[PDB]
Amino acid sequence: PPPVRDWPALDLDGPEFDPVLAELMREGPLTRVRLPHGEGWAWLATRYDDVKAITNDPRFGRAEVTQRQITRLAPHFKPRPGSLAFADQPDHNRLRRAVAGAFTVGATKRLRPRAQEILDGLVDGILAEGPPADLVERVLEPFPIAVVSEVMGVPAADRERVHSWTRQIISTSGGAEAAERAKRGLYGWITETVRARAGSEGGDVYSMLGAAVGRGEVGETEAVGLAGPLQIGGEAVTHNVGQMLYLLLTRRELMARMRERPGARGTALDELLRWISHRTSVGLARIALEDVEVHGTRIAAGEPVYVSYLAANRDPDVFPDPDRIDLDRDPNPHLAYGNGHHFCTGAVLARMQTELLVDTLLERLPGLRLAVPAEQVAWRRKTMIRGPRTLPCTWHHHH
Amino acid sequence: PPPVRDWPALDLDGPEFDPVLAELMREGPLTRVRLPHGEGWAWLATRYDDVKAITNDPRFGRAEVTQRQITRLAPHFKPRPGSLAFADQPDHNRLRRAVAGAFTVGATKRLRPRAQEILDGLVDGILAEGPPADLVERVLEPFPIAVVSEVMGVPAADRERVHSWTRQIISTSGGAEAAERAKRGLYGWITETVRARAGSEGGDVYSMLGAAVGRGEVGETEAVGLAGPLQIGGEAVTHNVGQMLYLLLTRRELMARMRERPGARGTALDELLRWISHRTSVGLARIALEDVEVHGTRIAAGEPVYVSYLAANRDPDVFPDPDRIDLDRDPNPHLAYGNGHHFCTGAVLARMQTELLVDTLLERLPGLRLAVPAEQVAWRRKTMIRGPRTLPCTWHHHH
Ligand code: HEM
Ligand code: HEM
Ligand SMILES: Oc1cc(O)c2c(O)cc(O)c(O)c2c1
Ligand SMILES: Oc1cc(O)c2c(O)cc(O)c(O)c2c1
Ligand SMILES: Oc1cc(O)c2c(O)cc(O)c(O)c2c1
Ligand SMILES: Oc1cc(O)c2c(O)cc(O)c(O)c2c1
Repeated sequence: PPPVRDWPALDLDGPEFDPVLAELMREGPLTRVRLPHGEGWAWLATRYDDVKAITNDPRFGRAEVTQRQITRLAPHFKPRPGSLAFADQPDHNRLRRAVAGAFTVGATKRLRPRAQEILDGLVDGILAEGPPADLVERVLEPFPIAVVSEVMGVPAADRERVHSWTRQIISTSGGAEAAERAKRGLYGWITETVRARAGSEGGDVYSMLGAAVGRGEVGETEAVGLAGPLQIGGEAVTHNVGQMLYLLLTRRELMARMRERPGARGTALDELLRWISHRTSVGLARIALEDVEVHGTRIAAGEPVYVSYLAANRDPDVFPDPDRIDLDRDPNPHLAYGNGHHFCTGAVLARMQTELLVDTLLERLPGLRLAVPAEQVAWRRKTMIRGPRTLPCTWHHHH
Repeated sequence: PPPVRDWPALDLDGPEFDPVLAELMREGPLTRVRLPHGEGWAWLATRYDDVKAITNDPRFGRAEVTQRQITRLAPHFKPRPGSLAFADQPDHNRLRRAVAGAFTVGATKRLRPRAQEILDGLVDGILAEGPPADLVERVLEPFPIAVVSEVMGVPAADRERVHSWTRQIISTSGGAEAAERAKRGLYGWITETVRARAGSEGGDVYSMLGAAVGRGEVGETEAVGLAGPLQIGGEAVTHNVGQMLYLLLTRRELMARMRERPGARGTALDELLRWISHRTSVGLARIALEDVEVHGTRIAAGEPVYVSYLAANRDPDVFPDPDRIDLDRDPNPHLAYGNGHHFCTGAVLARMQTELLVDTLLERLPGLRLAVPAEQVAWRRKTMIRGPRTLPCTWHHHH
């Protein structure tokens, strides 16, 4: 049994891969780690095959972590009822039916036109005002909030409120209770809205979920836990796309490539998803229910195991020159959105948003580039999801 | 003619009546003043009868002011086309018809129910969080803007954007170049919104304006000047009511009076409007069109003339014991909203908003009191409209 490994929190002002995670990947296909909080240590799969396996083997459960105190990254751990993250079959499957409808390819394709309009409105704004604009605050943050509020079914009279609440994405940590405050309201709002819509025939989430509730498909107690994440999910697109524009803005070569292929940015966008370190460490562990051996390691039942999709995505035996950014990279089977039934509920929704963002920004902000040195862009700290806090930009205007 | 009097802008942290305006009021009915900017001096009428007459006489025009550089309180003066303020018959009339229908008594009543729910939501918020709350930022600031964006007809997904921009009201000012930024965005949005809605039946201001534009009744170029003031006109409510409450929170007698007369606060709200010095100095002057003589004084054609509704409102001959906040006051024909064709377009809307705030706040926040000593409440400086910048309050919460 390899020694336990201390794994601190990252303090790097950039997209660089975690130096301490680089270590463990070299230590062996399975390691034991001690995160900033919680008690004890946990296993960590680092290899692609191992990662893809664990994540899809019924032998490991998520439900059992709620009932414990496995070492984690977050200081606090209070799992809500109904969260897809900690639901196992047949529960994970049940809860999913009350919301997955509005997250399908077809529902995303149906949503695309409206989304493009919202994005274009935010773009008109920065364009009317003139050249110096913080893209994060003016486009990356609000755009995802707005599109998702469409998917969720947020009523008109409450667009501003839910927008403002959700805008508790924080500048980084601009408030401990100041964020609990926003969640407090939002969650009171959601529980109510689900009560209303007891049995409405709506394709939007807040109706489907409502109906399912008033029909015992998913009675209350599971509302917030099921809808909270989705309603707040947009923030994930804000950071990730934030990282992509940063790379584009500081690596002129990539920007070039991206501008040269309108209509064929697919592989480039997938190469960015693979390379970028979306999370700071590892989260959402799994519990080894009935004693198992992983890649030659013995994992006794009851012991927690973390998987690193970031590490997996740099698997030498799966992605040659894994550290190099390709953009044209062949099939590219990255695990950015996870693997299994816990696969990202918003994978497709998030991908369509990323596309509009990259396409609209390159089309409508010519001469786009950092308004200040890269070194001046601060990065989020003490957060699960990595990303730039701002992205000051300039672009051509008038002589 | 009387000597030219220098009337500086003043820094008064409280609702006190402008002292220099007090000196000017006893110096006689028609004095001459020199405001901080512009060129030369201007006539100033202080008597009720003179103020009402001058304000209703066709021999005084507003348009001509747009061509001159009359002494003024504002550092820069750049009148926009389509402005009711500076439009004379028939333009003023033509402009008003295109938007006035949304500010009628009947329209306000129809709006009332919805305004109440908006206010109740904001109040739910502070009640949920607990006592310490700055009434200005949490209620008086957002309430007016929200109701006015309903009256104006802002989408919903755009509301959050309009408000953010509209906040070019800030606190005294957060920046000049920044203010001319927020409106660069807001006025671009207004222009575009109006262009769309070319053919619209809508009751909205934007919609009605767009139909008038398309019909060439008040075509483009005039849109921003006409709608701009209305879209941002809500702050007038934010600051006037801020003064009302400040008086209630610092003068027990007043508070007890208002709390003991629910359903009959009518004369008390009017007395506040009369007493409260809503703006600093005087603002929109008129040009003498055909040489006139007022209250004995001869004003040569071409000379500018300012009137003071605040001074008119303290006329001993019309309001015995003028400086005493009486309430219960008989007719009380105060001119807080001006008089004549330029009468406040939003008089009724503002009044309805004021009735809801006072009523809802007194009812929903039992024991409402300042959380800090009065002297800690800071006041707006270098600003046309007067008012408290914040109102930290507390109220009965728990055992
Ligand atoms: C491109 C940005 C995004 C990335 C990279 C991403 C990535 C991921 C990953 C890796 C997981 C699985 C974690 C695990 O099980 O260990 C996940 C789960 C999830 N994501 Fe995302 N996500 C993104 C955007 C979103 C958005 C916009 C939403 C909401 C509309 C969302 C909702 C969810 C939910 C609800 C889960 C839990 C699924 C379950 O376990 O049943 N994600 N995401
Ligand atoms: C209780 C708060 C308010 C007070 C005390 C007030 C007072 C006044 C006064 C005294 C005038 C005349 C200025 C002059 O000619 O010297 C005026 C004009 C005007 N006000 Fe207000 N107002 C208030 C709220 C509002 C609101 C909320 C709006 C927007 C819906 C608004 C829109 C206007 C417009 C457009 C004019 C110019 C009218 C014209 O010349 O045709 N006001 N107001
Ligand atoms: O709706 C929530 C979302 C979260 O991310 C939460 C969290 O991270 C920690 C908690 O203690 C919570 O209670 C959380 C609640
Ligand atoms: O509701 C969640 C959405 C996500 O995208 C998550 C994620 O990407 C990684 C996690 O460890 C999570 O716990 C996530 C939870
Ligand atoms: O609310 C305002 C918006 C403007 O664009 C203004 C302006 O351009 C010139 C003025 O003198 C103003 O007083 C203006 C006031
Ligand atoms: O265009 C204006 C709108 C207002 O609400 C005004 C006001 O409230 C007070 C004034 O002295 C004004 O001069 C005002 C002018």
